Formats: sequence, C-alpha cells, structure tokens
Amino acid sequence: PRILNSDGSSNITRLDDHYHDLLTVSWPVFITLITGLYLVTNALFALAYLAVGDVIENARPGSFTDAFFFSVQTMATIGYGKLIPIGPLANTLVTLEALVGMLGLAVAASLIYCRFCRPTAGVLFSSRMVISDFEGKPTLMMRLANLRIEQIIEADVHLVLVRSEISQEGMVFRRFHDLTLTRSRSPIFSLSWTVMHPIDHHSPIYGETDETLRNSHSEFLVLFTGHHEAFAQNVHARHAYSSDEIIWGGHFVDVFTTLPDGRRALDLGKFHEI
Amino acid sequence: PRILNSDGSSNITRLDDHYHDLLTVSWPVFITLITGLYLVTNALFALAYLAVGDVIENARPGSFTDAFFFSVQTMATIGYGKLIPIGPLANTLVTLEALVGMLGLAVAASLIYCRFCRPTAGVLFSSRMVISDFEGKPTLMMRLANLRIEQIIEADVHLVLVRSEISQEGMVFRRFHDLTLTRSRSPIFSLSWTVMHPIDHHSPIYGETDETLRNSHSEFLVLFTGHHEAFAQNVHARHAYSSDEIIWGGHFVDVFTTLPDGRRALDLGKFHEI
Amino acid sequence: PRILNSDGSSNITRLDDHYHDLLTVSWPVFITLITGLYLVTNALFALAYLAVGDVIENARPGSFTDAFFFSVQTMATIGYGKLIPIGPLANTLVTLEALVGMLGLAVAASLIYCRFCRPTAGVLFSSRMVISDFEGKPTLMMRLANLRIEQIIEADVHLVLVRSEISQEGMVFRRFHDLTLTRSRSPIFSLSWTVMHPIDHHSPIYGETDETLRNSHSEFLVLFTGHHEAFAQNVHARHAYSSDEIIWGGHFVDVFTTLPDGRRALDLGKFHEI
Amino acid sequence: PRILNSDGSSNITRLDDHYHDLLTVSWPVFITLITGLYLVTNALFALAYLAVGDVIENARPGSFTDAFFFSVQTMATIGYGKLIPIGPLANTLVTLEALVGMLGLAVAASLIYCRFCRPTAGVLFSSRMVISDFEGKPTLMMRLANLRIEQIIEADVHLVLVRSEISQEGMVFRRFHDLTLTRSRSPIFSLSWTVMHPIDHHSPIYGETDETLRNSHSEFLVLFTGHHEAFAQNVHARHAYSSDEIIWGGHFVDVFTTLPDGRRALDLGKFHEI
Ligand SMILES: *Cc1c(C)c(=O)n2c(=O)c(C)c(C)n12
Ligand SMILES: *Cc1c(C)c(=O)n2c(=O)c(C)c(C)n12
Ligand SMILES: *Cc1c(C)c(=O)n2c(=O)c(C)c(C)n12
Ligand SMILES: *Cc1c(C)c(=O)n2c(=O)c(C)c(C)n12
Ligand SMILES: [K+]
Ligand SMILES: [K+]
Repeated sequence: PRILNSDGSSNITRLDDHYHDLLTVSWPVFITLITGLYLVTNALFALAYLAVGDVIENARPGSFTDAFFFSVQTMATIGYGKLIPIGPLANTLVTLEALVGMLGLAVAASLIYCRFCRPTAGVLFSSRMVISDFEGKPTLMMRLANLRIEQIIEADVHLVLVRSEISQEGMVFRRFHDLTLTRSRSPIFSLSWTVMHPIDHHSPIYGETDETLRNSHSEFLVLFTGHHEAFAQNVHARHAYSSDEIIWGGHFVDVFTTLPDGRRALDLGKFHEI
Repeated sequence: PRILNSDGSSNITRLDDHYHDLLTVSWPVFITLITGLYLVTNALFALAYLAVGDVIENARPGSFTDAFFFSVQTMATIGYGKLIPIGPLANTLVTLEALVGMLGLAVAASLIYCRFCRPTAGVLFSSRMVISDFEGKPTLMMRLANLRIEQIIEADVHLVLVRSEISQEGMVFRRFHDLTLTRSRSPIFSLSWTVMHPIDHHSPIYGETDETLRNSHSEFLVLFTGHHEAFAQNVHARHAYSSDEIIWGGHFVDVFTTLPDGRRALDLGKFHEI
Repeated sequence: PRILNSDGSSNITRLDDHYHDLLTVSWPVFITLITGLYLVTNALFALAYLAVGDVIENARPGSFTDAFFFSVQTMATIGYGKLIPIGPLANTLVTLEALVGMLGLAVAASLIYCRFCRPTAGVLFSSRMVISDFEGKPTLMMRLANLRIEQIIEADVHLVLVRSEISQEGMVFRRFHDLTLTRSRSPIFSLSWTVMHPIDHHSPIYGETDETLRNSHSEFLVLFTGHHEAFAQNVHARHAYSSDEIIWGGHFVDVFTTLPDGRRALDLGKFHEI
Repeated sequence: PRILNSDGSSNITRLDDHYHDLLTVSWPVFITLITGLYLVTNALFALAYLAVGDVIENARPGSFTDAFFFSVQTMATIGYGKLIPIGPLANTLVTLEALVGMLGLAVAASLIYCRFCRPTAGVLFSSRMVISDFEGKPTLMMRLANLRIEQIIEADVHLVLVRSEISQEGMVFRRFHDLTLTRSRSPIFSLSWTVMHPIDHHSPIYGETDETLRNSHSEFLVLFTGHHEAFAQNVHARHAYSSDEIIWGGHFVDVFTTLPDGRRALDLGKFHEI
C-alpha cells in the first residue's frame, strides 16, 4: 500500500511524449532512432524524385539506388557532381531537401546537447534508515554518498514525512512534514553525508513506534538538491522509505577511516552497513 | 473591472519584438518563417549574380531559375560543379554567400534549441476556488494537477491577495498579501496539490465576506514554480481569480481513490468537481 | 565623490578579456569581427597553398585570387570540383582546413546563441528617489517599470544603503544596510512597482537629514532580479542614487489610470513625474 | 591531518569519466583530442573503403592516401567530384559516413559550447585569515577580490567551521557550523569584500584559542556563490584554511584608497597584506 517507491516515483496509477522519450532512451537507441529517420526521410525524398521521373543525371529510370544516394548527396550537401538534378521540379525538391538537411541538423544538435546536459546526480542513498540513540536522544537517520569524482555546492536535503491525517471536517489527506535536521544543508557535499532528525518533544514524529508509523501510513521522503562542480548547474536525486524500511536501534558504520600515514580516506564498501 | 485575467495576464492596456514572436509562434508558423527568409535571401543573392551579368556556368543570361538554384547550391554549400561562378565579383559574392549560409544556420539552430527548451509547465489549475470549513476553521482553497508523466522538485506556490487599499496620505494602491498556506512548498509535486489558506485571526482575509471582498477589489493570484524531472530546469505557471470566482462553503472531490487490489490511483475527471 | 554611478557601476578606478568583448559589442560589430577572421583565416590558408606551389587545379601559379576562392570552397565545404588540390601536402592542408571550417562554425554558433540569451532586463528606474509622508510616516521611495510586453516571476528588489561607518578599532568601511520594504518581492512584476522603505524607529535611516546623509556618504542601491516570461531564465537590473538625488517631501504621479469604459491602463509618460 | 586543502578540495583518498576530462583539459589538449578522433575515424573509414576493394574513382587499389582524402571529402561533405564512390557498398559507406560527419559536428559543438560556459569565478581569496579586535570585540576575518572587469549579483558567502565533535552515543563526526557574518550577502560584489565573524557569547567559536582550535581539528571553509554580469549565470569559488593559517591579532591593509582628484581606487597589490 506504500505511497512512494524507493526511487522516489509513486505507486499512483495513471488514469505521444516524444520529447521525454528522445531524452530518456539509451544512447544506442537514440543513435538508431536518429539513423532511422535519416534513412526514412532520404527514402521519401528518393521516392519524390522518381515520382517526377528520371530527373537525375547518371540515374537509370526506376532505380531507387541512384535516387537514394542522390538524395543523400543532396540532403548531406556533398554535391559530388556525378548525380545532378534535372528540371525546375527536381531543383525545387533539391532546394527543399537542402533546407530540410541543414534544419534537421540543428534539431539533432539541440537533442544531442540536451542529452549531454542530463543532470546525472551521482548520489548513492543508504538501502534503509535507522532510528538510534544519538547524544542519548532517539534520532532518525539515513545517508548519502557522492559517487562522482566531483563535489556539490549548497547541497540542501530534506527529510519529509508524508503521512495520512484526518480533519474535523472529515477530509483524509497526506501532509508533507519537513523534519528538523542536524544538518539541512551541507554547503560542500563531497563525501558521505548522514542526515539526522533528532526526535525531540516538538518533532512531528515524537513518540511514534513501528506499529503507529504503519497505522499513520508514515512514508519518508529524501529530497536531494545541489550545484555540481564540473557541470556548474543543479543535480537532483530522490529516494523514499516506508515504516517497514526503518531499523529501530540501528547504527551505521562510518565510511571514513584513517590510513597508515594518518590521512582520512573513504571506504564505500561500508556504505550499506548497519 | 477585475485586475488580472484567469491566465495570470492582466486587463491593463498598453499605452518590433521579433525575439518574443519567433519563440511564441506555433511550429508550423516558425518553419514557414524560416523557409520564407531562406527563399527570400536566395532570391536576393540570385538577383545579385544576374546584376553582375551572366557570371554563372550552365546559366542562360537573364535566367533567374539558373541563378536561384546556383544561389541555393552556394548558400547550402552543395557545390555540385555544373553551375559554377565566373569572375572575381561572382566569386566574392560566393564567399559572402557561404559565410551567410553557415552563419544563418547557427542563427536558426539557436532559435530551434530555444524553442525546444520552452518551459511547458504542464500544470492544470482548478476552474474556481472555495472557502470551506477545514478542521472546523473556515479555509480558502484551490488545487493544481501535474498533467505531465514527469514530477516537479521544490514546487513553491504562493496564494497572493492583490487588493486595493488607501493610506493616511490618501494614496490608493494595490498590495500583494502573501497568504500563510497549509503547504507552501510540496518538495515533490507529482499528483494534485490542494493549496489552503486557513482564515485565522492573524490572516489578512480574516472576517471578509463575498460583499467585502468585491468592495476591497480582492483578487487572488496563484504563482507556481518548480524544477522539472526530464527537463532539469524550472517551469512556471500562473492563474488568477476574482471574488466572483470564489465558492462559499464549497468542497472539492478528492482526485485520488483506491483500486480493486488496494493501490491508490488518480482520476483527473474529478479535478473540476465541487 | 559618489560611491556607485546611477547605472550601478562604480566610480572605483582599476589599478585581453575577448570573451566579454565578443558578447558586449553591438551586432554590426560582431558580424564585422566574425567576417574579419573569416577573411583573414582564408587568406592564411590561401598563402599556405601557394607556399606549397601551384597545388591547385584551374589556378595560375602565384594567383592569390584562385588560392583564396579555392580556400573558401574548401573551408566552406562547397567543393565545386573546378579548383581541386594536387598532392599529399595540398590534400593534408585541405583535411586541416575542413576541420577548421566546421570546428569554427561550432565556435561561432556558441557565440551567436550566447549573444541571443543576453538577459535584456527591460526595466526602467525612476530618475530620482523621494522621502515623503506615507500613512503619515516618512517613507523612502523610488519605482520600476516593465518596458517589455512580457512579465517577471518572483521579482525580488532590495533597497541597499551603502554608507561609510567607523569602528572602535578605527577601521573605516562601507556597510550594505538592506532596508525593510513595504514589498520586497512582487511575485508578478508586470506593471510599475513603487518600492518603499518606511522610516520607523528601527530603520537604519531613522532620523537622518539631507545634511547627515551627505556626511555619512549615504548611497542607495537598487538591485532588481526576476525570472522572465518569454525567456524563462533570470534577468537583472541595477541603479544607484546619491543623497543629492533624493527629493524631501517628494510625491510620484500614479502611472496607472482609468479609461472611459472603466478599465485600468498604464501611462509611462507619467513615470518620471513628481 | 588537515580536512580540506586550501583550494577547497579535500585530502580524503579515493578507495572512465571522459565527460569531466573533455571539459577540464586545456584548450590546446581539447583541440588535439578533437583532431585525434577526426584523423582516426577518417582512417577507419578509409580502411573500410579499401576492404571493399578499389571502390573509389581517381584511386589506385591499395592506396590509403586516396582513400583517406576521399573519406575526408565525404565526412566533411566537400564532394569535389574527382574521387567518387563506386557500387552499392561504397555508397552505403558514404551514407553512414555523411551521417557520422554531421552528427559528430553536433557532438563537438555541444562540447565547445559547454567549454565556453565554464563558470570562471574570477575571485581571489586572501592567503590567510586573521582574528582581531573589531569594534573592540575579537572577530574572525578573511577577504575576497573580484579580478574580473565584471560584477557579481546576490553574492552569498558563508564562513563554515568544520570541526570534529563527539556525542553521548560515542560517535565522532565533523559538523558544519555556519558562522554569523557582519555581511553574509554583498548584493553587489564588485570590489574586495572582507568577511567577518564577530566572536560573541553565542558564536560557536567563542573563547577558542590557537591551541583549542587545533585540538578540535577546526577547519574554516569559505563558500562563495554569485550571478556573473557579462555571463548572467552563477559562478562558484571555494577556499579552506586550517587553524595553522589563522593570524591572532592580525589586521588587513585596506585595498581601497583615494586618488589625487579625490576618487576612490583599488590597489590589489595590497590584497595579501596584514
Ligand atoms: C555540454 C555538456 C558536456 C560536454 C558535459 O560534460 N555536460 C556537463 O557536465 C554540463 C553541465 C553540460 C551542459 N554538459
Ligand atoms: C533541448 C531540449 C530537448 C530535446 C527537450 O526535450 N527539452 C527539455 O526538456 C529541456 C530541459 C530542454 C532544454 N529541451
Ligand atoms: C535562444 C534565444 C532566443 C531565440 C531568444 O529570444 N532568447 C530568449 O529569450 C532566451 C531565454 C534565450 C536563451 N534566447
Ligand atoms: C557561450 C558563452 C560565451 C561566448 C561566453 O563568453 N560565455 C559566458 O560568459 C557565458 C555565460 C556563456 C554561456 N559563455
Ligand atoms: K558541401
Ligand atoms: K561538389
């Protein structure tokens, strides 16, 4: 019955988005798609030439081979000069094809640039959360790791409790309780950041149990935002956990430890370790 | 007499913006415009060649057909080699035309990319607003829906009352009262967000009536901002309502409901439902 | 002796930035510069060919005309086929020239796009400021006008007093007192926004006079920021005033007024009117 | 044992990122790399043609010279018309090569644009920090200088103490104490900004000494952010200092001074001067 899946995406069911598709497909699929149109549009132009007749020098009438490779030479602006258009109709088709060719190039280039500036937030989230005595006070925790060689500026993470509540009006709704963190922004997120919500008497989760979290349909959202180093621009990552993914009394293993010389170093093997 | 129309744009009358125009026209209009210049500039170059005389091989003197398709072959960098320039003047025109051709390409490409990164904030606003007992306390509400498959990060919406007020100096002005919301930022805007302003004793709208809202020229602005999922960058949407578009005692129908299996799903048919 | 000029730029004297230059020059200058290199690089390549000898078909040995137009045909990828390279040296120069040609295109295109996305904050600031009785309380004011057809989202303006002060340590410095405004953010900046700082007992400028403002070297900075409508991205504008540019008891004329039908309309003639 | 090096990067040891590499290499290296692939891909295509046999007009069978320069003429879309493909296989290779050529162009262009919009935060940080009596109160200071002709909008700097602390649970961790500054945001960063943290009774560093700072492993981070003038977009700079890089009782020399006429001017020689 869980609200938001672990990836942050929700279990809410939806009752031709080409934009989204073109940007999300893997690079091999994209190249295939680009090529697919490229071959198809050249084929449509080849058919347009032969529908005018044998309007191509070096071409045999009815030969798609000659028409297609002439279309390519035209669209691609090669213009070898062996296969050349004949008549006003063919020359008009060439004028339209050349416009298409260099215009499409512009379209492809904007796609490629946009696929290059994909905010690949190389952040790793802990498999589960813990609620343990910190300073002797019970505290809710999970952690993040920067997998990229790079660093993140003004990294602001929020621990958001999304739980179902009822009003005196009778309306049932889910409200987003932003939790008070020990650190809400790590101006430099470069290592592994353990995010903590101390459970004080003001805390929205004060006094809750495994049982009451389930009964309140308690769902914990982790929203991560930050400005990448090599990139410049923002990167965003999300993860969500249910009450079932919380470890009572749980303690994480510090990923940072000291080398023989005395220098501190990070072991990401120890990331999912409690 | 309403201040801001429902789209957010105002009824304030204005007493050659090509930039704006080129970006706002529909894609068919844009393609036509791009083509329009393309044909016109090739025509101007064709005229420039014939003004030099018969400076083109394969061309008849006075033939615009030959000059135009030679211009296209030049601007588009095809260079078949059938129609070729004759003399220093023609060759200088070719050098300028080639610069124009590849330079314009750059201009078109920047237009196309900019038309692709149009923040299409796929947000749907409720037709009207309501003021109903929430928790038994009267509360002002309206709602938003994400029509895009995607999600929105750090979505901050503001309910802004723009009403006319008078000072002891005698100046009449409209001030923007930002209203205290139950949720002012939905870190993840993925479903339908019902925005609420509880009308408490501190609220700027405490104790107002349909009558007094009209007399105070009360106008409600809804400003929506958020960072798109597939996009990365910000999207923005706005809507405005007058006192006449407010429903006293009105109650929205929850768009979220439970499937046979038990999973929650959203019915956007029920969006404009009170 | 004034700190910051009216444009926001300072009177502080500086005791080959091509980037900045290429973006700031007017469009005619930019086109001339682009053309300038284009002609120069083609000339350098033409010289490179003739330094190899008569390595061009249709060319006379020693003819720069033939070499230059062959260079253009190569760099621009025309490849008519009349003037063609001879030998491994010429063909190597062609391979380098073709790389240069299409690579430079990429360079030019990035310049053009960047010159297109110049945040042209079409904001107009009032010539002077005023300090007048508002609600009977003395208040410091100036105003802004959106000259663009478009609107601005989350427009946050700050009235910053930059005045010289001295410490018990003896250090003299200028500090940036951010002033409490009646409206610090106009979520929708579409018309003319009059920015006001009420001079209360907590205000940093409480009780100052024309005389004491001059003696404290009081300088008022206006920083404007907002997210453009047709653009999407941020626009920024700045203006600064000295104590000498402040009008004591001054009152602006409202730019908004009512048409015969009853609709409100804006008269920007009345902008610089006190 | 110092946590973060003076550049902001940390001494934490890491226990094929082409993206990062392509953007970070110097311009000469990038041009060499672009050229490197360009030559290699043309060589692979040349080999592909000769593997089909003597499928090129003007070419000698087995001549890589002819095949390579034909490949260049094809990939670059020159199409002189001297060397032309023979057969369906060669013509198919040409169709793929032309796609590769103009597609790669798009790839290169996105790289070049991205290398152009490198946020070169031309900010200079003071070599060391000082802790001196300001207003008679001990205060922690360092300073920034804008080396670029340009200015920076909404410049927000944070003085972050990263020190090791221990909990009642026994966990040892480093926490990021954001220090209260005299100025935390210089809406216009144009000159030299001296950042100060007054050491009051609430300050996290109140009462610390050179000795106790070392023993608490006190590390001072300086995070700088701002929106560039000619750029538009954000720029970011960072620097970090250890307790060993702090000067007790230290006083900076003002970089701003008055010319003969009376105008204020900045001497950056005096930047690293205490
Ligand atoms: C265009 C581009 C390249 C080459 C790259 O590596 N990435 C980034 O990291 C950003 C910020 C962008 C844009 N892209
Ligand atoms: C360039 C581009 C493409 C291909 C697209 O779908 N959209 C977006 O969603 C963004 C953010 C941009 C830019 N564009
Ligand atoms: C690329 C471009 C165009 C065509 C334009 O009008 N402007 C804008 O308004 C923005 C935001 C950008 C970028 N440019
Ligand atoms: C594209 C570009 C150019 C030409 C330049 O100088 N810089 C900047 O300053 C920005 C903001 C960008 C992008 N680039
Ligand atoms: K060509
Ligand atoms: K040719």
